[PDB]
Amino acid sequence: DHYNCVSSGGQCEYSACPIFTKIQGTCYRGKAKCCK
Repeated sequence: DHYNCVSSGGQCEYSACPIFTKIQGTCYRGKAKCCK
């Protein structure tokens, strides 16, 4: 979720993860990806 994604160094993103990161979990009631 948003809290855990931010706490663990990820970024919540609605669209493709920024370069050199990838999906690992979700944010925003499941509508976004946690990119790490």
